[PDB]
Amino acid sequence: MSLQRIVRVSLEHPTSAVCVAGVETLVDIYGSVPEGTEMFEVYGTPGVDIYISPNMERGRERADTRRWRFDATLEIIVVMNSPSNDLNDSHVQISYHSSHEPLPLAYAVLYLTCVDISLDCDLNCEGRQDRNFVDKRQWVWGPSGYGGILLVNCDCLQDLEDMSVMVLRTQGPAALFDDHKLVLHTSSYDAKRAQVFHICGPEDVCEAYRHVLGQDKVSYEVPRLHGDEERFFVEGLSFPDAGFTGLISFHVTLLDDSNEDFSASPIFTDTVVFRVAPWIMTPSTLPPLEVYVCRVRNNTCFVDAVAELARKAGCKLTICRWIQDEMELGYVQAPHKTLPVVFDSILGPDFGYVTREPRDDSFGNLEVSPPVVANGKEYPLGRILIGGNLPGSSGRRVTQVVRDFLHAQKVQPPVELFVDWLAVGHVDEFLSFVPAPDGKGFRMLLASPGACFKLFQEKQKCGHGRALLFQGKTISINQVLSNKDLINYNKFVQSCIDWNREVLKRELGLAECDIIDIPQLFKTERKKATAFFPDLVNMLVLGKHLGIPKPFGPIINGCCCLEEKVRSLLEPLGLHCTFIDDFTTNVCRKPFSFKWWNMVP
Amino acid sequence: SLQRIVRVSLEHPTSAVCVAGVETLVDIYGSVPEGTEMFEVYGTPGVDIYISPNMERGRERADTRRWRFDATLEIIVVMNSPSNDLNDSHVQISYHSSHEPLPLAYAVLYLTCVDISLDCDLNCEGRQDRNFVDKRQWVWGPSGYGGILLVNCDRCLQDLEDMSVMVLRTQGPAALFDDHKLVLHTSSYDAKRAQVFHICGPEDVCEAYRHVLGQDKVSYEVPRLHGDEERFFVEGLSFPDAGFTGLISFHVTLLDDSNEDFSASPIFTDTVVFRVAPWIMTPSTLPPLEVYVCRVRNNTCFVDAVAELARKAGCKLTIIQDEMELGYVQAPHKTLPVVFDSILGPDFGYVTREPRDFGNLEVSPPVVANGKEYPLGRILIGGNLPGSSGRRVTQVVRDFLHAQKVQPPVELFVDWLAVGHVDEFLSFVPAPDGKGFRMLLASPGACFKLFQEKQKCGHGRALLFQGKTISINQVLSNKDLINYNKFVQSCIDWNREVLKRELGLAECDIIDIPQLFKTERKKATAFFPDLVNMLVLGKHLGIPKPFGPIINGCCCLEEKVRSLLEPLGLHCTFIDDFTTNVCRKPFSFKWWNMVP
Repeated sequence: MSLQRIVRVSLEHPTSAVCVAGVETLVDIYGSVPEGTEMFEVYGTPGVDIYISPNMERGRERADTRRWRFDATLEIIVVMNSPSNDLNDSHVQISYHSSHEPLPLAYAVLYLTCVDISLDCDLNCEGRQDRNFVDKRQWVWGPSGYGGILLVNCDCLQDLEDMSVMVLRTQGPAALFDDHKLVLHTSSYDAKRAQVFHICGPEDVCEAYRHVLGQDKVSYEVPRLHGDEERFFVEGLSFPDAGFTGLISFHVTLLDDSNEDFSASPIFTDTVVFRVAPWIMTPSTLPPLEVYVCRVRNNTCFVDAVAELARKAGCKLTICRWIQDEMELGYVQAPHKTLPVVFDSILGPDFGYVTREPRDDSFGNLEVSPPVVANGKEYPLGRILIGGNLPGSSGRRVTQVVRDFLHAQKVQPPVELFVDWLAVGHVDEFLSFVPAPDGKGFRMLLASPGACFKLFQEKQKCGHGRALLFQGKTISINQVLSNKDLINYNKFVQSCIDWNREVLKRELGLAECDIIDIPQLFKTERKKATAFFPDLVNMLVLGKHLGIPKPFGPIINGCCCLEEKVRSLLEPLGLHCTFIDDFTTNVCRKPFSFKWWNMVP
Repeated sequence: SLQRIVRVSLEHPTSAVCVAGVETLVDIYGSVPEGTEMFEVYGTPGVDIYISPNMERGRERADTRRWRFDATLEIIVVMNSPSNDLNDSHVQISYHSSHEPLPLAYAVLYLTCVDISLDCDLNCEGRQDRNFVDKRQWVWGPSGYGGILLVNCDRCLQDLEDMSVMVLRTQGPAALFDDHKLVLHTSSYDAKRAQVFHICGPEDVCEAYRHVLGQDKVSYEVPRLHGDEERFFVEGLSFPDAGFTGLISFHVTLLDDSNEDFSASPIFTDTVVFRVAPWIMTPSTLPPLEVYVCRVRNNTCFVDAVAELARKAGCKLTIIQDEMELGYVQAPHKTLPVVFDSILGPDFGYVTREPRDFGNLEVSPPVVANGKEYPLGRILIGGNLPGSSGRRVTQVVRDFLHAQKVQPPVELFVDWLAVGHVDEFLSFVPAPDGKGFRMLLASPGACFKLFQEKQKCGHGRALLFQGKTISINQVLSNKDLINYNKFVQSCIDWNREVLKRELGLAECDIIDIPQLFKTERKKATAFFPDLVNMLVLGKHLGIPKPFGPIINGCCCLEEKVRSLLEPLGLHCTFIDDFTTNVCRKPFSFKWWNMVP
């Protein structure tokens, strides 16, 4: 649209120039006009649209139908929308006229060769930005955005189904391209984070893709081995980190090098912009696909129970140093493919890998919230939850490189949580998310010593104060309620959880009606918190199915009081509760229906 | 919006610390009494108690009525004033039944109020009325706010005039602070790019400023050595680069560590956010302050002429321009000129970047283009052709300039030149009408036209280089010279179109200065002294004297450039350089008001 190029003509000899199919050319004179010039005419061959326009005013007016009065502020604009078949097969002639001489005072001839040069990719502009207004040099976020998407499989076999396509259309006379260079280039910065293979030869061969744009390879002269269309495959090599915005740009430049005694000069430049697909976490509220477990010779009942739960949930089960402590499952998305990526600090053919080593703990310190709205901002991919450490602590629970990575994804702005009060220190010990039909589409389950205190008091006042826990050393409800140290420590734990409750309500925009307090007691090991009875909140969420650790609570009228309380709290929301014996894992999930490129961060 | 939950027990009194601003939700830990139907809430003077449904907003006073018991009701406690002694305030929740006259049970919460606030200069004079300022955010634009942090050196006698102040107000009972920690902290990332010195003792002493937040020092327990106010001085250590957004954050955290058998727990956190002041270039259209020259045993007339020009322009003269640029960093309390390299230090900062293995850099006056507004102008970088082996501008410098983010740069085509500087063909002069300036471009076509006009007027035999000499006719009839200058004109036309597009310039904003060229080694050098490569001191212009044709006793090229530049109020002086850097005043526009 806005591209225009100046080409000057000489009265003493013809000029010859190359023009691009889209770009319009300003045709001015190099030197004085004839002596008594008062008027001028412009003529052109079929296919060269000529227009007159004041240089101050917008709007074009046709030129080849009238003799115009000479004005220095008038611009002649030439457009060739169609490429040329032979060099200089079109021309323009400016004739200068006086009111006295019948014949023209002087001719100025400009022969033109039209070439069509275009570098394009998959811009992902279905219904987001009305095309023909897409600045190819930009990548725009939001539902009104556009731009190329680039995936990253690992941070030379047949694995190009994840690479992005890049088409270089160069339609023009062949002879022109033994005089003019076509340089595909990229910055030294972008070269270290992505590579480009040009296909040269049969498409079926695996080594026909030549490594043309690499780590030190920042420029490459493109040979037109396939006529007027060359194909490149772009492979992303780095995820966005603290020092990488995620944008990768490639340019094509046409270089006039015809003048042997002069220097080469640019004629045209086209650009495509790829953004690296961020790594997105999957909350518990998403549908599962494959559960991954690691078992031993004695853990043969937990696996049977989790397999039964996966069967009832439609999910599939696979068996396999921990898959839930040193390993996280997320996904990268692109219009043509969604690839699950593992983050580490084997499990599938369609699986990518990413890792960051510290520059100098466990991944239970990382969770993710369902989509929320808070502080006016909308988080349609949810927010990451990072259990940090208290200011001034010696040990660090999450390395700085992982924090930088998660913040550089920026599609799930993280929230720090207080977990130093726990023995292990995982957020799943006190926090969970389950699907709910009404409300915000889910419920946030928080461990609550206060809820268990209230329930035990209610059961004691109902005469069942002597019911025993750990029935299937046992302890009664009365002995727990009368243990002053236990109750006071659980009040402290309740306040610790209240801090996180307020933080989560503020940052996730949650209301009290969105929270459910699961009764859960704790004890001290060692000056930190561990579960008194098996942690009910640290459950497994497979859609509407819940694998809840069996608490072995008091037995009243032949039913576990804690199991029945958790049923009373969770079943009216459509979930089916299963209590798994773990006293005697990771889930891969489906991507969000919301596309991350539609988000405006 | 901050709120903190504190639970009370029916069997024993609870005790808590509350922050002056924050409101506390007071709930019960455990069941309510047996036949509870109503409740009352009472508090000491200075403890505002409110009742509110947990689903609905809006508070209602609490200590004037007996309410019906509802689990969804929240009791909110506010203590806007600090306490003098521990637990000098208290709240009492009494539970009532319609049968027992006396309350069923009391729940007592003793409260001690402390006031903790970490503040800096938020720069919110008339942009945001400070009641909506999120201290955890730094917002660009004319409706923005946030702390500014300057950088004096990017590679302790009296250099605290450039550091930013940071006040920690901690007003409360002294005993409280032998049980609770005050931790001032920052990330390991930000710690490597800024430092913080706590002042402890007399202001006149040089070693009273203790290095408390450093490169590996990411946390520091603050002693209340001055009562209820501690002072810290923050010094920025790094400019924004490709891997640094320029934001530095410091937090204060109150840690309850009273429970010996339990773990420490957070109570309150406050934050201040500093942004590093970007490095801003100064275009030729800004008023000069001090010209800097480097001389030799010869060239004593050029220096005298430059001194006369500086004198007539009000500027000062002191005794380069390559591998060295002069810009400025700005903050509401100080503007410091910073030199970027690849005499002394009176109010002068320093920055350098070594490659990972400056005539090529200029800057435009403020412009508007493509809908965007560039009130600090745009940087102009003469780059290299894509297929060229050598690089004229290193990648680290490009990353630095793009990270400054306040003058988005524009690449220019300069490989056709022998040296390759943008000032060889490009200049900016102030103009009264139109926009704030005119863009001077070297034009072989203009000189061709002028020589043709002078030849048709009979003066075709006037000789250049008179005061080796060549006539107008010999130049016009030199076919190789004219063709090469046409090529040079097209090379400059490429840059003209790029500049018009990226700077939003019109043809009426451009002036073509007649300038011929010749070939040194396949590249371009000035035929006669380059007229466009001039010195701009306000309305005064030091133009390299062209030894062109003399017609009627006056140089036709000098008179042509006068005809072109004097009707704009400029005064032209032609200095003999055939036989420098300028420090300028900052933009009136403040960079923090820009929205990039």
